[PDB]
Amino acid sequence: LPADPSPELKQYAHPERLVTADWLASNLGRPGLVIVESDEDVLLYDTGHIPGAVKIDWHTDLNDPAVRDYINGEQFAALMDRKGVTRDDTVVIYGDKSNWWAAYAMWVFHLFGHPDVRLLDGGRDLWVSTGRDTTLEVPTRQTSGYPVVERNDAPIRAFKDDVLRVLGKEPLIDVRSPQEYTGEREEGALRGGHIPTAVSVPWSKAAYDDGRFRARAELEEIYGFVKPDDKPIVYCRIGERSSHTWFVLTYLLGHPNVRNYDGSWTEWGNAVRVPIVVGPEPGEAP
Amino acid sequence: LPADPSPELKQYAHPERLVTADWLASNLGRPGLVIVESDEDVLLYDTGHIPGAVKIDWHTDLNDPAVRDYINGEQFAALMDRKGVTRDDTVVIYGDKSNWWAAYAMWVFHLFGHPDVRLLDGGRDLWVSTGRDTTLEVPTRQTSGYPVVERNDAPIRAFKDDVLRVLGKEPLIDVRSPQEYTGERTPEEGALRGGHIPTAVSVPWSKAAYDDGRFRARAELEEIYGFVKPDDKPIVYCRIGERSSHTWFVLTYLLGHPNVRNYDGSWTEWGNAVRVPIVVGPEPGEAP
Repeated sequence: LPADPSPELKQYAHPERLVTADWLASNLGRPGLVIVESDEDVLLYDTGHIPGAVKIDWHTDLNDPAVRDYINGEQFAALMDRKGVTRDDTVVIYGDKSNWWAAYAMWVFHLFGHPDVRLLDGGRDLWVSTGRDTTLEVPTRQTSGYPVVERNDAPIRAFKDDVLRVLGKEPLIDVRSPQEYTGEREEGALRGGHIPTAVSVPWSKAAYDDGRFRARAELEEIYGFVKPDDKPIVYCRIGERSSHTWFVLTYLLGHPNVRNYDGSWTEWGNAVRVPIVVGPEPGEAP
Repeated sequence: LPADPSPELKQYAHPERLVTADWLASNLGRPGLVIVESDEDVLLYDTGHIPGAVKIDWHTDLNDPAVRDYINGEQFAALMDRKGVTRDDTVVIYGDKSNWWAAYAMWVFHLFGHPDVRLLDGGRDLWVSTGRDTTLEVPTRQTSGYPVVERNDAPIRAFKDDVLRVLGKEPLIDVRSPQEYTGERTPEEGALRGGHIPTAVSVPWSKAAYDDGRFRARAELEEIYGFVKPDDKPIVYCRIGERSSHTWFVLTYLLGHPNVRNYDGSWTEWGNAVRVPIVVGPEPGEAP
C-alpha cells in the first residue's frame, strides 16, 4: 500500500505518516489495510464508526492491570491476533478529541516497532461532520502469528530521573492549558505549578477548530524556538496531549530525538521533595 | 508542670504523654500551659473551642507553599511566636475524630524537638459530649524569641527509597480502610492504581479508639498490635502522612516500641509513581 499522494500533504517533513479522508474512502475494504478507532470515550464506537474499523481501548487493552506501566511484547502480540492485524499490514488510526488518543495509540505501536502506522487527518470529528458513511456493524476477522518483540522504550520515552538530569540543558515543553501551567488549576494532584524551566506551548496551537493539523508555516513559527541540535521532552497530566505534540514535532516538522515524559504531572505533582515553579514565568534550574 | 497522676493512665508504657479531661479543667489558665486545637475541618474551631485555646491550620501553617514538604526551622519559630508558645511551655493538643489531626500536629512538633507535648484523651468529641464549657472568644496573647532549630527527619520519618530497602525485612502497616487495601476502591487524594505495598498488612486506624473518642485499654491494643516484636523497626502509611500519625503515637507512647517511622508519601505518592511494585487483593504478598 503506497503513501497517499494528495498534494496538500507534501508541505510536511514525512508526509507518508498521514492520510486524507478522500484517500481512505477510495481504499475501504482493500486487503493489507486495517482501520482502528481509539477514543477517550469507551462507549463512542458502539454509536457508529467507519465501515470495517476495529476498536482499541487505551485503558483496558494497552495498560498492565497491576503496576503503572504499558503491556509487554507477549501481550501486544496476543492483542494484534485478536484484532486481525498482521506484521505486514498498513494500520490507519483515528478518533475523537482532535486525535488525542489516536496519537497515543500510535506512540504505543512504535514501542513495539510496527512498520507502517499512519493517522487520518481531521479524525472522527471531521469524518462525521462532513456527512460520510458510518455503521454499527462489528467486524469478525481474526489472525494468528504476530511476532513476540522486546519493548523498546529508550528512543521515545523519558522517566523522572532522565528529566532531572537535563533541567537547564534541553527544552522542556508543557502542553497543558495556561491555568494548569501557572498552578491556578482520579487525576488531581497535591501541588500545582510546572517543572522548573518548562515553557508553555498548549497542544491546541497545532490544530484547526475542525480537528485537522495546521499548515507547515504556522507550525514553523510556534515551535521555531526548538533548535536543530536540541533533544526536547514533552509532558502533560498523563501523556495523551503530549503524544499529540510528539507526532507534530517528529513527523510534521522532522525533528529527531523527541521523548514523551509519560509520568507527567500525575507523578511529579504527587512526589515528596521535588522542585516546582509556580506562576507564569518558567524559572531557573536547581 | 508535673505529669497527670490519674491511675487510669498507668496501664500505658509512657503515661506522661497523655492528660485526662478532669486534669485539664483543673488547670485551665495556669502559667506555662498552652492549649492547641487541630482539626481536618479548618472552620470547626470558630464554631466553639476550649477556653484559652489557639488554632493551628494544617494547610496554611505547617506545609511549604510550593513543594511537597513541611516548613523549616525559621518558619516554625515564627509560627510559635504568633501563637504565643515559648520553648519551656507544656503544650496540650486536641481535635475532632478521636484526635486524628491532633496526633499529626504532635508528630510535626517532634520534628523540631519541642520538649513537652501531650494529647487530651478523648479530644474534642469527649469534651463536648459530656457537656463541658466552650467559647467563641479568640486569645490575643503573643510571644517572641522561640529558637531556630534544624529540622530532624531521620528518627520519625521514612522516604520512598527507605521503604524499598526493607520490603520483607521489617513490618509494614497499612492503616486505610479494607476496600482501599485490596484495591477495590481508588478527591485531590485519588490514584491511578489500587492495591497495597508488597508485604504490607492491614490494620485500619480507628481500631485503636472507642466510639467516645478515647484510646482503647492496653489489653485490647496488645491483641491488635501484638504481632509487632521488641526488635522490630516498623513503618506506617495511609493516603497522606497526616492520616497515619495516630498509629505512630499509639505504637510509640502507649505500647513503648522505639524506632517506628511514618512514610508521609503514602498511597498518593506510591499509587501514582511509574514502574513501582504493587500487590492487589486481600493477601500481603511477597517481596520482589
